[PDB]
Amino acid sequence: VEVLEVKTGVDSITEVECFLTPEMGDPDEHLRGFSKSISISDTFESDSPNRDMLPCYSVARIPLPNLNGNILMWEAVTLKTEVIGVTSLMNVHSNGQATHDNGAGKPVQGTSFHFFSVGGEALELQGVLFNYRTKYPDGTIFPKNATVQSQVMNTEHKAYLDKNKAYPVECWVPDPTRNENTRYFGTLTGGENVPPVLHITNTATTVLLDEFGVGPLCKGDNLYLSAVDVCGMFTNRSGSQQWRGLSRYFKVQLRKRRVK
Amino acid sequence: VEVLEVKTGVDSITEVECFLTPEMGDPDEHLRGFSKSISISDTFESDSPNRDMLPCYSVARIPLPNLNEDLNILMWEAVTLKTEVIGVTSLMNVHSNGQATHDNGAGKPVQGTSFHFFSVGGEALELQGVLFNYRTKYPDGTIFPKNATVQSQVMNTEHKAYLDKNKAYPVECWVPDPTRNENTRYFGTLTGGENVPPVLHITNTATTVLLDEFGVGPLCKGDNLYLSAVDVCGMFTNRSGSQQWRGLSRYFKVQLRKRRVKN
Amino acid sequence: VEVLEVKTGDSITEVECFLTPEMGDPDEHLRGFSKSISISDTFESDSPNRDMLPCYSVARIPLPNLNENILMWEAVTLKTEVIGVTSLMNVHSNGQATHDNGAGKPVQGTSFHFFSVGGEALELQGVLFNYRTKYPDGTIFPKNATVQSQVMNTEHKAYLDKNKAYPVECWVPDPTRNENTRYFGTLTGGENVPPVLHITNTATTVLLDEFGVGPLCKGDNLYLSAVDVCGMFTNRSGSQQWRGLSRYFKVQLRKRRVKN
Amino acid sequence: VEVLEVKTGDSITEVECFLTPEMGDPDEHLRGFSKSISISDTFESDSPNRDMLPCYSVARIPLPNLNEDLTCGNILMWEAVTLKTEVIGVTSLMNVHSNGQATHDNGAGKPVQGTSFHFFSVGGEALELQGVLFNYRTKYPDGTIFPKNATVQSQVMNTEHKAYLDKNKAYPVECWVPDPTRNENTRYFGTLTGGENVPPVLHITNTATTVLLDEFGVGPLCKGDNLYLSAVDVCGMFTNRSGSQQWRGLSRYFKVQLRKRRVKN
Amino acid sequence: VEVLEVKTGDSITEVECFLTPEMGDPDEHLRGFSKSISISDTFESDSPNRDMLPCYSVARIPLPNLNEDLTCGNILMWEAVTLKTEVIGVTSLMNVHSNGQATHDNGAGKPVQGTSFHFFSVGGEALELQGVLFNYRTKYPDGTIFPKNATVQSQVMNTEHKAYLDKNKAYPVECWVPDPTRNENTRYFGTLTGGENVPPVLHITNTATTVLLDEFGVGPLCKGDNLYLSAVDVCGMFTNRSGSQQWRGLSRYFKVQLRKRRVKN
Ligand SMILES: CC(=O)N[C@H]1[C@H]([C@H](O)[C@H](O)CO)O[C@@](OC[C@H]2O[C@@H](O[C@H]3[C@H](O)[C@@H](O)[C@H](O)O[C@@H]3CO)[C@H](O)[C@@H](O)[C@H]2O)(C(=O)O)C[C@@H]1O
Repeated sequence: VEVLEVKTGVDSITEVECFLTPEMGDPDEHLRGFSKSISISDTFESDSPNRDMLPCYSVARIPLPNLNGNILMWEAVTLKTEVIGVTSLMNVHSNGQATHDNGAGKPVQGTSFHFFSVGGEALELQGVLFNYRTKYPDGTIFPKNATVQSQVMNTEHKAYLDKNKAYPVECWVPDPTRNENTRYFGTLTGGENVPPVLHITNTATTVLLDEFGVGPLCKGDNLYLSAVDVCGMFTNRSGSQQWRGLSRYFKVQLRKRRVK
Repeated sequence: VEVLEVKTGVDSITEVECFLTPEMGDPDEHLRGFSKSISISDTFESDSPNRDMLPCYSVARIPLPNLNEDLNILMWEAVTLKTEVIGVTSLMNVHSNGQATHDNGAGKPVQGTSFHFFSVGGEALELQGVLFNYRTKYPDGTIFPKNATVQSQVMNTEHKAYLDKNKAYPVECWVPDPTRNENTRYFGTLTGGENVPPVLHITNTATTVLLDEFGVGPLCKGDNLYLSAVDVCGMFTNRSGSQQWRGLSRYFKVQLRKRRVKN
Repeated sequence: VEVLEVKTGDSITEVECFLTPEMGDPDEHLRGFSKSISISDTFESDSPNRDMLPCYSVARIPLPNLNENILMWEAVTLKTEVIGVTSLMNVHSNGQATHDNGAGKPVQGTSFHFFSVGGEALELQGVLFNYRTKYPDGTIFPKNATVQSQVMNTEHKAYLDKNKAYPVECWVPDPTRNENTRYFGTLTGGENVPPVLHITNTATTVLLDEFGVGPLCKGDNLYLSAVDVCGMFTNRSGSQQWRGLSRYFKVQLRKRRVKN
Repeated sequence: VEVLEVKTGDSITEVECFLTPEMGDPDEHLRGFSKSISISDTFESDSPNRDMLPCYSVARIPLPNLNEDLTCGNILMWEAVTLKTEVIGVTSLMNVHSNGQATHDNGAGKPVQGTSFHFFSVGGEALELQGVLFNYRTKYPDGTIFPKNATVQSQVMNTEHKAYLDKNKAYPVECWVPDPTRNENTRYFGTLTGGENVPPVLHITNTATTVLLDEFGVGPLCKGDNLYLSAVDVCGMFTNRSGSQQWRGLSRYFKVQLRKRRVKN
Repeated sequence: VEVLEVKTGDSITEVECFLTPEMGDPDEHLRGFSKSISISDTFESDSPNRDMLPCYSVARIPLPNLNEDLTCGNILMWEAVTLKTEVIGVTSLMNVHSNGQATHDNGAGKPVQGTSFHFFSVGGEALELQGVLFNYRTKYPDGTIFPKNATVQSQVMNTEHKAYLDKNKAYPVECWVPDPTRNENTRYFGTLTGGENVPPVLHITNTATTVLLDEFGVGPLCKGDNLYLSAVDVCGMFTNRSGSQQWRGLSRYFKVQLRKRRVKN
C-alpha cells in the first residue's frame, strides 16, 4: 500500500461507538462476567482447565460505510475507551468472605489483565504457554503441537483473533512481530492481593496514528476491536475464587484515506 | 447547537462555589458521613442490602443568572474547575472506638476500597447500570437498575438513568454512561482492596480546564449547572471488627462565561 | 487591592527558617513525639489528651518595614524540605522487633505532609471524624459541633493564629478562602504506609497565581504553616507515638506597588 | 571514529528478533524456569547449582555487509536509531491452576511474584560487564562465567571483574551488571524490583519507541556490521504446592531501525 | 564571587569513579554489610556499636591544576555541569540462596528489603550537614562524628549541630542530613523509603543525565581544583536464617563533566 492524501469535507469522517462484553467463562445462567471457581491440578502434566474456568479475548468486527488498486480506505485516527461498571466492585455484601471477624467481604483483587486494540484487520496472536503440557478444553482455540519451547517462544503458534469465547487469555498475546495495521495496549498486574486501580473519564483521547501520521487502514471496510478486562478474582464465602470481568466501551473516529 | 463566539467584558463571567456533602447512608443521628456496618449475604440469591448500608451519588443543580427572556441564545459555558476533598485530616482520628492494629497499638485508620468521582455538566449526569450480582434486592427509597437480568452483570442497555436526585442512586449500581455525557466532564478512580491506603492531596493551586478538543465547555441548559461527586474514602473498622464506609465532602469552584449558540 | 508594577533594583528580600513540629511533646525527653495513642470504647467517650494530638505549626515572620498607594512584599518562590529524614533509620532504640532476633519496626503508618506560604494567617475549616470527641483544654477546636460537623458545618471557621493549638485531625485549609495563601498537603492513611521522603536543594515552587501575583504580606508579615507527621514509632510494648520532623522554608520576596 | 553524515536513499535496514530467557532449565519440561531454590546451611558454604542461576541472554545479529570496496580514510557503519521492545507471553502468568500453592484455603494458586529483573541493551559491540558479588565466598558452578579471584572487596567494587557478554547461558544475572565506566557504544536499561511478594507489572504495546541517539545525535555504531542485543526478564518466582520456588522468565522482542553513517576511521 | 564567561577550546574535563558504601563492615568477610542490628532494653539506653551504623561516603577528586601563573583580579575554576550516576551491582540482591531466612517452608531466602536511603551530591566543597537525632539520649560510639551537646531540641532542630562531610566512614547516616540553609555550591538529591517490607526499586541506564546548573546557569565551582562527591546507598536489610538483620549497601558510579569558568575576586 502507497498511502496518499486524507479526504476532507463533511462526508470524509465517520465514528464507531460500541461496547465489548467480557468472556470470563460464564459457568451458569446466573454468572455472566465470572469464571468457574479456580481449581489447582496436582502437576503440570495433569493440568486440564475446564472451558468455563478460562477467560477469553473479546473481539468485534464492525462493518463501516462501503467506500469503493487506487481506492479509499477508512483510517482509524482516535480512540476513547473506558471500563464499564467499575463501581460494581464496591459490592462487598454479596456471598463474600469476611476479611476478619465481623468484617466486610473481601473485594475483587489479584491478577488483572486490561487490554484493548483497534485494527484494520484481526489482531494477530502469538501463543506462549505457562506449562506446555496444559490440556486446553474442547471449544477453545489454543497452541497446537506444543513443545517445551512453547513455554518461552515457539513461532509455530500463530493465530488471528477471529472468534469470540474461543481464544484463552492465558495462552495468547498480541504478536509483536506482526500487527503493523493494529494499535494494541495491555497491562498485566500480577500478585494474589493487588488492588484494582480503575480510572474513568470522558476527557481522554488516544491518537492511533503511527510515526508516519498513518492510522489503522480498514481492509474490506471492517474495523476490528479487541479487549480483555479481567479485573481480578472474586472470593466467595468458602474461599473459592472466580475471575471477574467488565465490559469495555470504544469510540473510534475514522477518516477516508486514498491509497494505491 | 452551532456554538458561536464567547462574550467578553465585566458582565460576561460568573463563578459557582459550593460543597457537596457525602451520602454514605447515615445509619443513626450520630453517624452522618458513615454507612451502616456492612453485612454479608450467605448466597447471591439472598443479597438484600439496607438503604443505610449503600453509599449514593451526591448531586447539586445550581441555578445560574437568567440569560434569555425566551429560550439564537446565550448559554453559560463551564470553563475551569477547582476541586478538593474537605476534611482529609479527620482520618488521623485513630483514638475513637477503632480496632487496635496490634496489642497496645493505635486504632486502624480508614482504608480499603475507595471511589473518588466528580463531574461538571450543563445537564444531569447520564448513568448506565452495572450490577455485581443481578439478583441483589435493592431497597425502597433507592433508584436502581430495574428488570435486571444476568446480562445486567456486564452490560444491559435498558439501565439508563439521570443523576437527578440526591441520596438515591447507589454508587455500586451506576456509572457514568460513556455512550452519552457529551455535555458533561467526569473523572473518577476506583481503588479496590481491603488494605489500600487513602492518598488525598489538597492544594488551592490546581485548576482543571473543562474545554473539549473544540475549545467548548459544558453548556448549561435552562441556565442550570450540575455538580456530582462520590468520595468514599474507605472503611472505618470499629473495636468489634465491624466495617462502615466513611465519606467526605467535596469543594467545587467553577468559572463560567457567556457563549452565543444557535439552538 | 489594585496590583500594579513590581519594583526593580533594594527591591528583593529572602526569608529562610526551620518550623519545628508540634506532635504533643508528652515529657521533657520527647520533643517531636506524641503521647502514646489510647483508644476510646465508644464515640461518645473519645477524649484525647492534649499531648496525644499533633497540631499545625505556624510562624509569623516580620519583613523589612515598607511605607515608613503603598508597597507590599510579594512572595514569589519557595524551596522547602523535611529536615532529618535519616533519623527514621534508627531501628535500635527500644522498638518492637519485626520478628525474633530482628531489627526494630521503623516509623510507618498514617502521614500528613503540609506546607503553606501566605500574606496573612492560613484560613481553616473544621471537619470532625466524630462530632462527640471532647478536645482538651489548651487546644482550639470546632465549637458547638453537631453531627453535621462530621461532613461540613460552615460555623467552624478559624485562623491558624497560634502555634501548638490547632489539632491537625479537626482542621483543614478552607478552600472557600485562602485567596492570599498558597497551600499544599498530602494525607497518606494506613498503619503500614512506608514514609517516602525526598530531599534536594534543586527544586523551586513558584507562588504566583494565574494572574502572576504571589501572596501579598499584610502589615509586612509573612505566614509559614506546616505539618509533617511522618508516621508512628512503635515501642517494644506495642504502644505507638506520632513522630514529626521540622520543615525548612526559603521564600524569595519582591516589592509590589498596590492601590489600598 | 569521527562521525560524519548519514547516507540517504537502501540506506536503512531493520532487525526483528526475540531473545529466549535462560533461567536454568532444570529438566526437559521446565524451559523458562530455574531449578527450585535451595538455601546454603552457612553463609560461607553458598554453592548454587548451574540450573538454579538465571543468566543474561545475548544475540549477535549480522547486518548487510558494508565497505565491500577499498575506501580511503572513511567507512560506512550501521547506526542503531530506534528500538521497540516488549516481553512476550505476559498472559501466561494467569495460569494459577497447576502445581501451585493455594493463596488461602480453597483459593487459586499463588501467581509468579517476588524479585524481578527486566533489562535490555542494544549495542554496536558486546555489552561490557562489571562483577559485584552478594557474597564473595559463593562457589559459582562449572559452566558459568563468574568473577574470578573474588575478595571481600568484590562485595562492593573490585575493578578486576571486567567481562563481555559474549556467551549465552553463561553469565549469571546475580554476578554481573552493565559496567557504567564503559558501554559508550551501547544503550542499556534495567530495573530491579526486589521483595518476596512484589507483583509483576508488565505493559505491552506496539506504539512505544525508544530513541537510541546520544546527546550528539549518534546511535550505537555496529563494528564489523554486527548488532548486539542483550536481555534479562526474570518475572519473579513460581511457588509449587510444597512451597519450593523457581525463577520464571519470558522472551523479549526487539525491533531495531538502523541507518548507514559515514565515519572517519 | 562574580561568575563571568565559560572558556572554550583544553576547556573541558571528566571525572569518572565509584564510591564504595560504608555500612559498618563488622569483620574481614562482610564489606558492604553492617553488624546485625541489636535493640536497646530501654529508650534512654540506646547505644549503637560503630559497626552497626552506616555512614556517609565521600571522595574528594583532584582536577587538572588551574591558575599556575599569577593572575590579576580573576581566576579560572572548574564548573560541574552534568552528572550520570547509578547504583553498581543491583543484581547481587537476586542472591536468595546464601543462608537467608526462608520466606515460608521450602521457599527461597527473603531478599534484601526494608528501609532504604539513596543519596548523592556533587559540589565544589564539602557537603554541609545539619544534625537531627531520633533520640537525643542515644550514645554514639567512639570513631564516629555525631551531634555533640545533644539536647531534647536535637530531636527536631538544634542549630548547634553543623558539620562538613570531610571524612569517610565517620558521619553516621541516621544523625546527619544535608543542611538546606547552606550547600549553595553543592547539588544534592536523596530519597528515604521507610518500612520493614519496602521492596528495593533500582533503575540502571547509561542514557540519563542530570544537569547541575542552578537557575542562573552556574554549576558547582570547584575550590582549590577539588570536586566533592558524596553518597549513601543503604538498599535495605538482609535477614539471616536466625532472623538477625544487617544493612546492605552498594557502590555508586559518578560521571561528572566540568568546564573552565572565569570568576572575578
Ligand atoms: C519513645 C519513648 O519514650 N518510649 C517509651 C514510652 C513513651 O514514653 C510513652 O508511651 C509516651 O506516652 O513509654 C513506654 O512505657 C510506658 C509505661 O511507662 C511506665 O513508666 C516507666 C517508664 O517506661 C521507664 O522509662 C522508666 O524507667 O520507668 C518508669 C516507671 O516504671 C509507666 O509506669 C506505665 O504506666 C507506662 O506509661 C511505653 O511502652 O509506652 C516505654 C517506651 O520506651
